[PDB]
Amino acid sequence: NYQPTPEDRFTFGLWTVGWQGRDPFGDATRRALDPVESVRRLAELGAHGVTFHDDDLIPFGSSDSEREEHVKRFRQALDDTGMKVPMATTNLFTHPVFKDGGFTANDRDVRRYALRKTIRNIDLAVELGAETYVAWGGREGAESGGAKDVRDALDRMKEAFDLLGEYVTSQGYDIRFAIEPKPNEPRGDILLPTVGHALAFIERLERPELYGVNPEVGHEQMAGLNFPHGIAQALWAGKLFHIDLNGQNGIKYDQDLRFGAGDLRAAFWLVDLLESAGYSGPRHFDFKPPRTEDFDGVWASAAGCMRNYLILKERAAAFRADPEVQEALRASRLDELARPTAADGLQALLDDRSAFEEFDVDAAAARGMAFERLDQLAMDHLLGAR
Amino acid sequence: NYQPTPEDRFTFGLWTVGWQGRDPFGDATRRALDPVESVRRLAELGAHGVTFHDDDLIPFGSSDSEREEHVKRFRQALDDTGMKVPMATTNLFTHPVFKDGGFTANDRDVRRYALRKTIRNIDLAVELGAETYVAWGGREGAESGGAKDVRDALDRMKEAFDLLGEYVTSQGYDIRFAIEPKPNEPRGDILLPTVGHALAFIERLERPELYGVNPEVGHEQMAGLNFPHGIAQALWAGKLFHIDLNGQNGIKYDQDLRFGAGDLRAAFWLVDLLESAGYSGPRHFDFKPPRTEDFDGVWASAAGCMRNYLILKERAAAFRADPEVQEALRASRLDELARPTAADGLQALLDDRSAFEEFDVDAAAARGMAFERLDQLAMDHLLGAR
Amino acid sequence: NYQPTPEDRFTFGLWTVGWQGRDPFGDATRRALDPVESVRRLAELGAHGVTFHDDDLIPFGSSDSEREEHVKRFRQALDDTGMKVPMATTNLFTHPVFKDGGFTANDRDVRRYALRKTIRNIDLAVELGAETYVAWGGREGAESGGAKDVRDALDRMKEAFDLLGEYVTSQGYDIRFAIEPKPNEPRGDILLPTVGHALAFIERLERPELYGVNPEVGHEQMAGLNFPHGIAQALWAGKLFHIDLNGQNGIKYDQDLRFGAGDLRAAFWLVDLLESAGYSGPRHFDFKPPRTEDFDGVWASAAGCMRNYLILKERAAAFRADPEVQEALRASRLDELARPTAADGLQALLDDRSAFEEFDVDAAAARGMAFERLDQLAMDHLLGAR
Amino acid sequence: NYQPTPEDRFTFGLWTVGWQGRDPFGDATRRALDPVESVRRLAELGAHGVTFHDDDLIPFGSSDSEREEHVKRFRQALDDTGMKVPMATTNLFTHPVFKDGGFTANDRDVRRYALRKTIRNIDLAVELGAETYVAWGGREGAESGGAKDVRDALDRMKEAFDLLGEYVTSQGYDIRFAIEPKPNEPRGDILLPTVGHALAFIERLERPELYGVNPEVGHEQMAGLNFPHGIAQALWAGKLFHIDLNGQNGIKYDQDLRFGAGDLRAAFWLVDLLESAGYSGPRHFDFKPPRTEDFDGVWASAAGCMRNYLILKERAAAFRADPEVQEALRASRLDELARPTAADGLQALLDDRSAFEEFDVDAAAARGMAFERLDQLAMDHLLGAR
Ligand SMILES: [Co+2]
Ligand SMILES: [Co+2]
Ligand SMILES: [Co+2]
Ligand SMILES: [Co+2]
Ligand SMILES: [Co+2]
Ligand SMILES: [Co+2]
Ligand SMILES: [Co+2]
Ligand SMILES: [Co+2]
Repeated sequence: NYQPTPEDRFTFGLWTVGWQGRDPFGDATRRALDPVESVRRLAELGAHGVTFHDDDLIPFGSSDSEREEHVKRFRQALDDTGMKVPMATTNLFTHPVFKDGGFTANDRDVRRYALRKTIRNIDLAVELGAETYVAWGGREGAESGGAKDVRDALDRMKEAFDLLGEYVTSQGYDIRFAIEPKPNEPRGDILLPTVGHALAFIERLERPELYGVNPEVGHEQMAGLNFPHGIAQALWAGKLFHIDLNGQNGIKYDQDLRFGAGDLRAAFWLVDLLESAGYSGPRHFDFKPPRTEDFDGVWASAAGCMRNYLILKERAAAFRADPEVQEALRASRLDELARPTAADGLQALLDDRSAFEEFDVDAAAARGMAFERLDQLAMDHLLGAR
Repeated sequence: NYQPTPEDRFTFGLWTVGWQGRDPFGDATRRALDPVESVRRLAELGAHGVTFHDDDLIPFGSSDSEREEHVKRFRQALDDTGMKVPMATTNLFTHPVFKDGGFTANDRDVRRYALRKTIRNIDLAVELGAETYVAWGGREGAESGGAKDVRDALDRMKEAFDLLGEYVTSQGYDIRFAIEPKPNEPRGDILLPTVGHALAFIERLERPELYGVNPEVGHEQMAGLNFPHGIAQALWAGKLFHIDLNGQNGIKYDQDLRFGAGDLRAAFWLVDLLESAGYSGPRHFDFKPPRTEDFDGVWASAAGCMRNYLILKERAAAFRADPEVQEALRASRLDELARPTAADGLQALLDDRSAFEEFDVDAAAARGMAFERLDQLAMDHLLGAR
Repeated sequence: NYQPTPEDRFTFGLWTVGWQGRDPFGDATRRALDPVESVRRLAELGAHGVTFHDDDLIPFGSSDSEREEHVKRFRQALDDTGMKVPMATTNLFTHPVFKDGGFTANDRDVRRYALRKTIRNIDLAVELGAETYVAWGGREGAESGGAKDVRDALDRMKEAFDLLGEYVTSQGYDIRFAIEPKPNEPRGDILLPTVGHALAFIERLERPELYGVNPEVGHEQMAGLNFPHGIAQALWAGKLFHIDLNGQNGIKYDQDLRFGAGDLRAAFWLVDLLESAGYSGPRHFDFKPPRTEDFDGVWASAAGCMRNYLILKERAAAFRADPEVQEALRASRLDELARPTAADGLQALLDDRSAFEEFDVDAAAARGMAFERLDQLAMDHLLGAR
Repeated sequence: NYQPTPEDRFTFGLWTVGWQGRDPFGDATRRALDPVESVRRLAELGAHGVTFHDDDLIPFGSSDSEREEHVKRFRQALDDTGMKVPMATTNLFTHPVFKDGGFTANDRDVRRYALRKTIRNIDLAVELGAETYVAWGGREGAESGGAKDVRDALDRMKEAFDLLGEYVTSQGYDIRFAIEPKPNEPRGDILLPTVGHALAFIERLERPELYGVNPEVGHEQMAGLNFPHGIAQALWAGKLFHIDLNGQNGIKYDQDLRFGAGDLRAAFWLVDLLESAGYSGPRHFDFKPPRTEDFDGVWASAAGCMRNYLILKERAAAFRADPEVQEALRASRLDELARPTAADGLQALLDDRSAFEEFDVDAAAARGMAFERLDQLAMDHLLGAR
């Protein structure tokens, strides 16, 4: 079962199924895919849409006539299949000119070029219907301490994002930005390394309402963080504008495994939170079919991303709907966690002897939280062992 | 040389040199220290002051007469030595009542008690002259996904911090709060796990100006992050209200080694940034003399925290003052990083053919950043090998 | 379903369900358990047996009459329940005398005492029927580089293990040793940090046949390693004498979560390998019910260790027995991996033009490994989604 | 000062200074270097020699006449400069045919080809005077659990190494093998992930004396391990046949920073151990000048590898020679660590009441180890702050 359809809003980057398998130690293992063929294959699997970097759709250095033809073929494939383009982004990391950054390159001419390259692709993104424009500053950072003054780099990164907000406002575009954190790789340390740092940075932009985050499962896990907890803080802040789904085994190079691989229980709690919270954005996969695979394995890996999301969605819904789980959640006081601490106000709390002088600390300490019984009901639901 | 004096503003927690050596697998290796003796010994070493949790100064469950006598003896030791108390904090983690949290415990009665316990110690902190009140929510978090809804927990954590801000405002106190992130330990994941998450959270409090961060070297390193980069983002945001200095070897349990141990080059770049930025707060050590040590080793370890800061301060100042380093920083375009990208404005950037149509991308890509020569001058300065 | 019975050979340490909840930052949350009560409760859950450190069964410093009474009560509980004692071990880590090690303490008198304490408990272990005697050198190591010369420490560690082998041989005992690696915690680095280092060390003991490894899920995961791969290398070497089962979330402090928690897919592949290989030793749990729990939560957490093993055993058996998986394993050439590379011999390989001069490297490179389809069949079996 | 000369035995791989800067997310930033030019530039810096993979010296797929000309030009550069070739190795990782491994590929034809490719380059290595032949099985491993049965893969890896030992013995060559562990990257988990696993594996080869390890600083640090401790265990086993020197910041992708970068104190203790132990092999750098650099930065980064080794060699020698350090080492009982525990024998230990019945455990526990004073003397020596 678990068959995706376009109504599930699953999307994939052209660069995901199109990854040719080159890595730090290895040459390509697959031929390049035409974006037209990836749109057709993904639609056959039940995807809703695709996303692109500028340079995935239009080879870098293309003439205007070449650009127009690449976009015309791609639009025909979208129209032939009903696929959408909800998100686009800029490649500010592959070309050697970006070796020290795009928006925070030490060279000022490079920073200006990075902005012009981004702006040209925002116009194209809006042409193709994108609602979200992602920015992953993979080259922003350093391998050594003297190379990059981070307060000056954050001043340049704020100027860049502010200028992009002024551009979209000036054009009357509805598109919003989603900043994608990553802690390292390819730079030794990347600026805005986690969801928290990106959220904090956005609050200092001139028009914060135009910007949110695009967290990626594997990126937060490369810092050993809890990805569902970081998504909860982004939702709490109203800033989950987009999300990248994949798998990662803890603290390593960015593996980009299919979604559901890597930390399976974290995938379960992530789906439980997105579905509980009513997240309505695309369920986007930023993954790489392993370079061991041929094209049949590429499409099997892409299909597995969607299948795993739909299995986990069913099991998380059954967990939350089970009367036995609902009783366990009240036994563990999840209902009390959702009640205000002191709606009575500060003076009432200060005058409340039950909160201090007559609080029986030992009786409260003795009360078990019952978290292990609750977690084994969660395990039983995930494994289909109820 | 490298002799600290009280003018260097070095401070230590009572619980640092007073740690008796109990760990997950081991009993105490040292007897308890009277706070009066730790104040006298630290002052002899050249410290400026000390800090405390409530329960380090006044044993938990003390009567009012016992509380008054503990505080009177401590005040006499401060007066005898000239030591200050710049910071205090609450212990919301040791007693079993806090096993699921203080401010975000699922039990509402526990959350109210945690607030009352904190408020009682804010009054004492102000009595003793503290300017900063730290909050390390070490028990806020979870070992399992169903135990803690993080959006509800952040709602409780905001209510708690807002009530503390209303209390200090109502009393006319000048004290400010500093939230201390940690990614895990003792909980499997701790809420507000990094400097970024704490900065983002503060922006949603009702009176954000009252709150900053108290980052700790080892805590950000437990997530594999670059501690100088996170301090730069806190400085950029105007939120470095306090800092905890120690050593850590990467991604492990919290080691709390003396400052300068663990990642030595990160200690160098940290001191370079604090001194360059003119940070004026205490240089506070939150460390543990290893449990292998006797009391002579406790004081040698405390002395080493201050010595290492002063050696690194000298070498970072010599690096920044060296004409050869200043020329290397211009060769690596650190001066251009500090210039605005587009003070000419968005329309001028859009009309600038030198930023796109006539930008020679290959000539810019060919220009080396000269970062390795700059970093080996930094290495040579740190090692005294110029 | 998934009800364990003593025939499943599940065992637990007294110190697991008996953990009182003390951690680096927290006091006990549960009262001490009498070993007699833990034997009765574990037997009711379907355990096969229990294991102990000397000091869990006989308080440190007990008189001979106290020792005899503790052992007599424990033996009565074993006889009343039918529980076994397959393994015992020494506590060479809690008492402050072991602050720098037992067998590799810098103090020679401490090393001799550690050996005498171990030998006294080997005699008791044999009295109680244990076949395996574990040694976890949690204090062997260092926080600083000058404190511990590791070649001298390995010379002391080999002398200690050789003397223990001479003792068991001299007594005619059948018991064998199992060395338990851990990479860090409580020492900053622990000697013999992984399964590989322990296996390599054993090959240099005088009677290597007497020693194997007791790997623990969470310990290898604290180094970011693949626990099933390390168990495969221990099985390949004939050295898996015992195993400790629990859960861990990657690279952190040792969490000791119940088995099946932490890395669930690694738990699946571990059970698949132990069952495929016909491992016949105890399935021992070295875990800690979280300190949030009361005693009801302790027994629920212990029950969950066994339940998760039995669910994973069923799903791994169904995976290996499924004709569709067997066809996928041949499509991925798992059958060819198990065939000798060159049973024809070196000269035949050198003379084989199909291995070099006429090997079509591009045709072989083009053949996909089909690993993603195989892994999604594994995912579907684990989740009960076939 | 700190000028290297060929007598310091510093060597570099052609692929180190020749790295063109391609990474998972980026195109080359530097042109290819002719090996003749790298030999000349490295000799000018004071290197002793160079090392190569087959495919660095002879492009893959070269004809015999092309092979002969590449080798003739390289030999002329060695003769012109006096540079040596102490080590060579095979590239069994770049070409797509090795996407699932060389020696442990699931495809048997690939395993046979990997052996033939290795054997052809052993002959060339011996022609050029190499004493050590490295094997880094970077493709041996898996991203998923069903793809690779590790006991079958270890059987194939032992067959491969045994056949290589039979080949060198049959030819009467003096060359020895050095197996290079790495825990992950490019495979999700690599087989023989650490020094310990490689040492353990070697003991099961048919002629173990022909094989040792080639540990790399950054590889063991990618598992969070202590690299000096792993080198000490390799020295203890008599198996340090070669070593790769570089820098790494903990648990991340393999950074290959210049030696002395990354964990500086670990670099200090490594040099102290190699020099103390009288290691006589090459001091080989396996590093990558960052892709931010031009060729001037490549040679500055290479020069910095050698400079940092020579600074650390001076400071470690001064530490060990300082009478104050020698007194601190006796205060910390490093002398007692080097004395046998029980040269009196097992029966004497059993009859020694001073080892048990009359051992004053509390007096021994009270004695501090004085490790912090010793470590701050080490810090002071490293920083030139005595
Ligand atoms: Co990624
Ligand atoms: Co992404
Ligand atoms: Co800490
Ligand atoms: Co702290
Ligand atoms: Co453990
Ligand atoms: Co264990
Ligand atoms: Co490397
Ligand atoms: Co290497």
